[PDB]
Amino acid sequence: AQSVPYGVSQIKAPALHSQGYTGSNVKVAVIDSGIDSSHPDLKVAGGASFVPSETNPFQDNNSHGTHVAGTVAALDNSIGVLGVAPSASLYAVKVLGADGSGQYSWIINGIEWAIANNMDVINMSLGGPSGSAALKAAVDKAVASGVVVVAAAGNEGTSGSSSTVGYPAKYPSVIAVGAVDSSNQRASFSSVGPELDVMAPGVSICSTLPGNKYGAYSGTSMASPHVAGAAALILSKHPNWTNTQVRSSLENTTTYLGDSFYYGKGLINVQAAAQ
Ligand SMILES: [Ca+2]
Ligand SMILES: [Ca+2]
Repeated sequence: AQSVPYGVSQIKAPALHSQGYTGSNVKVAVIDSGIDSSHPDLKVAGGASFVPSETNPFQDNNSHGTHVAGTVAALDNSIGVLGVAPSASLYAVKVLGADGSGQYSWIINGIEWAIANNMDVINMSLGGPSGSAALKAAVDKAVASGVVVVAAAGNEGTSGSSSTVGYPAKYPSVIAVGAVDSSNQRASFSSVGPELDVMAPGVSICSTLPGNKYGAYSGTSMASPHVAGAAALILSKHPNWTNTQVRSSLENTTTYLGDSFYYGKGLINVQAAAQ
């Protein structure tokens, strides 16, 4: 009784899955509130915690990190859900606490950890209204090192004529991901701005929750892991590809939805991006 969430089908991942491309050996770091490693539908390979109060990265006191991890790599088996890249080595980088909040030094420390342990893909379903020199330096350093960095655009909606995309998604080096529903329409809470790159399903997204549960969440945080998992599926087919050609492939083969200020280049199509 394994259910494939609409989001995985929408981005066309199951087409790569049937060819033998499931993201094997690609290392994906889920910089978030930790991942519940005791979940029978998740296989966490490693990680580290930078939350001074929550030293176990494999204990998710919020539920956010486990949900995001499931969209990325919920195992292909007989139970629960199926991720975008079922065979990726999942890394729990806990930078957010039980309350869902985290300080920048902790997040930046986690980004540094991912660079030094050679994460092929960094996923940041988090953000804030302000950036620092150090947050820009960490994300640019990861990209200069060959890491594909993906982050949620934010859940700020519209604000007149300006950008509501948060950081680190706002930085030119990070792929900013917005949210669409099942019918390909922008979700009202999705952040907008010239920084938006791609869209992925982020409305009523079913994924793994701590304590052998499954539940649906809505937000750009749920959109981001579809792209991070799509980058892993593309790297499993094309391991020689640099982070730049992966991002270039993902942005240039999207399905066009309205204006770029609201939809970026459009909905990702991992089947077309993987060639
Ligand atoms: Ca499963
Ligand atoms: Ca960006």
